[PDB]
Amino acid sequence: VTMGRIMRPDDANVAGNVHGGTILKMIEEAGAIISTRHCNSQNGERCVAALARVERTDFLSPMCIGEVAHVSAEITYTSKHSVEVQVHVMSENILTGTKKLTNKATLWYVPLSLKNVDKVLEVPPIVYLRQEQEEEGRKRYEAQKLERMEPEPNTVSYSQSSLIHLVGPSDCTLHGFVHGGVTMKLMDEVAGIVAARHCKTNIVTASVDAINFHDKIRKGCVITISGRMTFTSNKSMEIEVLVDADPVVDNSQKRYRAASAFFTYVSLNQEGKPMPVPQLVPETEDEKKRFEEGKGRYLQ
Amino acid sequence: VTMGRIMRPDDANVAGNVHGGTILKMIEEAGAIISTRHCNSQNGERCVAALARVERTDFLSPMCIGEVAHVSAEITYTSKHSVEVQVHVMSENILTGTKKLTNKATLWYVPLSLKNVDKVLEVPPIVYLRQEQEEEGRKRYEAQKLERMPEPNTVSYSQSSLIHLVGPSDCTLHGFVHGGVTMKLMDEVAGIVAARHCKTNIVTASVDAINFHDKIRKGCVITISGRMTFTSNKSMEIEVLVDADPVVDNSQKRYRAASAFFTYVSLNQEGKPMPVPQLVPETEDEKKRFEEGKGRYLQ
Amino acid sequence: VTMGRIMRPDDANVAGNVHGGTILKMIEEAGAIISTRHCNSQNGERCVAALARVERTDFLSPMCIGEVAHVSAEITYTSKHSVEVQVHVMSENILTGTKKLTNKATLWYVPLSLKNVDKVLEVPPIVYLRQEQEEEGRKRYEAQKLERMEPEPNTVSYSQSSLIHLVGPSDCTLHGFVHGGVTMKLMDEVAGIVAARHCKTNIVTASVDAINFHDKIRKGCVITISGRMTFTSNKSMEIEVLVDADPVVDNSQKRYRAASAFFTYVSLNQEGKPMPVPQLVPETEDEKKRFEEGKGRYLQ
Ligand SMILES: CC(C)(COP(=O)(O)OP(=O)(O)OC[C@H]1O[C@@H](n2cnc3c(N)ncnc32)[C@H](O)[C@@H]1OP(=O)(O)O)[C@@H](O)C(=O)NCCC(=O)NCCS
Ligand SMILES: CC(C)(COP(=O)(O)OP(=O)(O)OC[C@H]1O[C@@H](n2cnc3c(N)ncnc32)[C@H](O)[C@@H]1OP(=O)(O)O)[C@@H](O)C(=O)NCCC(=O)NCCS
Ligand SMILES: CC(C)(COP(=O)(O)OP(=O)(O)OC[C@H]1O[C@@H](n2cnc3c(N)ncnc32)[C@H](O)[C@@H]1OP(=O)(O)O)[C@@H](O)C(=O)NCCC(=O)NCCS
Repeated sequence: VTMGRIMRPDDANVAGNVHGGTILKMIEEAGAIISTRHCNSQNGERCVAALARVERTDFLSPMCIGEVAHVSAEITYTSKHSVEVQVHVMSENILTGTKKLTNKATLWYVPLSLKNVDKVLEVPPIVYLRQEQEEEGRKRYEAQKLERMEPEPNTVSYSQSSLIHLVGPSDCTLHGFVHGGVTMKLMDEVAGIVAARHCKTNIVTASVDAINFHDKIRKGCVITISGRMTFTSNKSMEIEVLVDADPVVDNSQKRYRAASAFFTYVSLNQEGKPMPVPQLVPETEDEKKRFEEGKGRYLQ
Repeated sequence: VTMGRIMRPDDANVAGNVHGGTILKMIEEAGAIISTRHCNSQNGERCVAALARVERTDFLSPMCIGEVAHVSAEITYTSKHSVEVQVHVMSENILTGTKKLTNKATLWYVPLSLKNVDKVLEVPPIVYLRQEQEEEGRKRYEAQKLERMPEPNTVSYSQSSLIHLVGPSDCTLHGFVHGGVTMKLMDEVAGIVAARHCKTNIVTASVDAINFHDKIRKGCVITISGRMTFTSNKSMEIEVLVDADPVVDNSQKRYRAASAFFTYVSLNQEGKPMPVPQLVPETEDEKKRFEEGKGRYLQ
Repeated sequence: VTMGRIMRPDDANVAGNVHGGTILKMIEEAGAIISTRHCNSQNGERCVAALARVERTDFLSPMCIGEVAHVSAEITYTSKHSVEVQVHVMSENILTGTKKLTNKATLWYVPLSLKNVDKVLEVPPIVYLRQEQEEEGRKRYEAQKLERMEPEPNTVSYSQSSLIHLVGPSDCTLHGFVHGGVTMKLMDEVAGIVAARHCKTNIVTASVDAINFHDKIRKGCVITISGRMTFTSNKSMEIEVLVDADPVVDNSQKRYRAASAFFTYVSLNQEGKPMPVPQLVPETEDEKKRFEEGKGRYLQ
């Protein structure tokens, strides 16, 4: 699968840097296609790939308005029930001929029966070229599968932000449920705002930390994305984003945590270089704890 | 000053009733065009009409997915610096031929120089047919100009806020936000507040007059917070407040961009307004607002 | 240069048939990229390809919500100042594996200097494999270049429709001007409505006639697209769409005709595929003239 979009002004901030989420949403659409295709290639029961996991990912070069984003997405492994997908995102400038690699990314998709909602299915095998690929896939397939068992300025409340979104039909999969990209894009929107509130300047997504997608969200759910700062290095900003879901339609289905992530953001020079960041000053018990966990995550 | 949109599923809730804000945004785009055209018809300095006021407005019939919304927008009056615009919004069903009037609406626009930001200009005269039109315009032009001088079923249970970074397609050809973009975001919030409370399908029944105090620039992050005030047996008042932070400037401080009361209705699976769970104020300010809300609801 | 993307409910009518315009816009974005790239490949003065012409084009199979549209776009010829581009559009259903060809299409782009607005430039030569390609290109490059030196139900007023659009920044190429796709999409939106009003049923774009793009439209222009029926065969509907532009700003300039086209539309069964169409009954002089010109065009 492959990639064409020319980045419009709506894909980017006022200073013309494309939003991290904008790229995240494209990556996912690519992944979602290649994987739903292949999960129906052996012609079992009809399914749809749903985004389950995304690996850490760093934004190498900025992308700008007018550049074409190229998105190539290959399947790298399968397990019994999961599909690994790696994705490369490259920015072509078509005036100067220049190219840069913006982004590598790895994703984990899982087929859900279209007939039986919530029924996981089996992922057909893929044909490799060497064993080392399958092993490297299995080691990475283990490494993820293990980790899954495990108001004052410059203060966290000053920049704290939340956003609320009613899930519409084009947010959703052909079935009632939301895309991974729709979610990831809304998360960046929030973290982005948190970051900007704090820095009081231009900002861009430098990196995103592994995400896991716990549960589905249905059409008509109103989802709330709340985001708050955790850590600051001299030149960066960690931001915890939490995503909750209320089904308003049902009295007997109670709110739940759909997903959560840490987003790192960068300030930028009017000239186009990362600048030093105003330092976050925790105050409560939990604030320093999270600031410390945030130094910890930031190292690894 | 005429139309055709056909209402897609993204224009409407899961039950297929078009969003109030979806209509509000179409009404405004119409008003914004006709008025910016006419404010450049005598060929003075180059300007852009900016939405200053919207009159009370009630949603008469529902509009549904697949129906064509027709939006006709006529200029009804001018003052020295303002433009009255009336807008009719009519829903055609194109399977059954049926038509309904969804909405009349009146809007007040004001030309701002494109060269000189913040410089109000003069609105050319329009040609009427009778004097009674101009008088009725002047009386209405005065009438506005005078008026301008967590427990379930509790307000905190349904309280909701939304935060939006103003992008380029939100804005006018200049740094500033459309009236329709704002009105649509307000309905998004009030809509959610309403739904949280009712726990059912809901639609915008009416919107009170709104006044647009100040501009909002590209790059401003705006926060729209909405909370219930009053409940009649079958309706829901919802106060929506819209604040603006320019994040870029340290020394330009937050401000209140606009505020409004939105009234919302629950609907029977069968398609009829039904009784609403009653809001129970608790604080001083909650009963005050509940009472002001009975007061507004009468008039 | 090619890609595809998954068709959301926003890409399609209530009955889930993708809009003709939706496809037209994708075709153009593809064409616009490949051609602006190549017009800067020999590294002259910096330019942007602008859509000048689109050939007749017919919609072979319908496309539905959930299907992936694949758009491949190759350069087929160049002249001194113009670029031919052919585009294939194929619909993959990713539940059933099925594929169909939806659409072939040919487009003519022309580089305009980014520094000097309105300054046409020269198109680098392309490397062919056989001469017959270049000749077939030249014959088609001539064939176009020649042709360019030339309220009662079921009545035209009943279905007549117009739409008015303020040109925003994301409608535009980086420079002040509108995309060909933006225009083509708005034209279909209107013709689509005209068709639906008349049939009183589901409808889809069956075909579109060659379009020529006379003049540019700038950011901030308000454009009016008016559409009205001309002819009806037993099973089809011709619809004339006219596109006017007012520069409301710097209004020493008067409104101008940006472009015009005839769009043919088809009614469809719930089962799907074409039904007989209520017959249009002209009434004025000009209505029968256009009804007759419409029989004439419909033959050839
Ligand atoms: C993915 C999902 C269906 C798993 O369902 P479940 O009832 O927990 O079933 P399990 O956890 O046993 O999942 C079975 C497979 O899921 C995989 N899986 C579950 N969570 C995962 C994660 N976070 N990352 C990668 N794989 C995951 C397991 O690796 C397992 O595969 P294997 O058997 O081949 O090793 C569930 O997490 C879900 O509903 N996710 C939401 C999907 C979605 O809506 N995406 C967008 C949301 S914003
Ligand atoms: C409309 C606006 C320009 C008025 O500016 P101001 O500094 O109040 O200027 P003035 O008081 O001299 O008003 C001049 C005219 O504006 C009209 N006006 C101002 N506020 C108004 C309101 N709320 N409703 C109707 N008319 C209004 C006056 O009636 C007056 O016209 P007149 O002289 O013919 O009676 C200003 O309030 C503004 O910029 N508003 C925001 C516009 C905008 O950005 N809208 C979109 C945001 S969502
Ligand atoms: C295309 C355009 C630049 C032509 O300007 P012009 O003043 O006619 O310039 P010229 O006639 O010298 O054009 C030279 C080349 O243009 C090409 N051209 C112009 N109009 C064309 C048409 N309608 N179809 C095909 N080719 C066309 C010719 O093929 C010619 O190439 P050649 O010299 O190699 O044979 C002008 O019509 C324009 O700017 N149109 C709008 C472009 C645009 O904005 N498209 C989207 C609109 S919604």
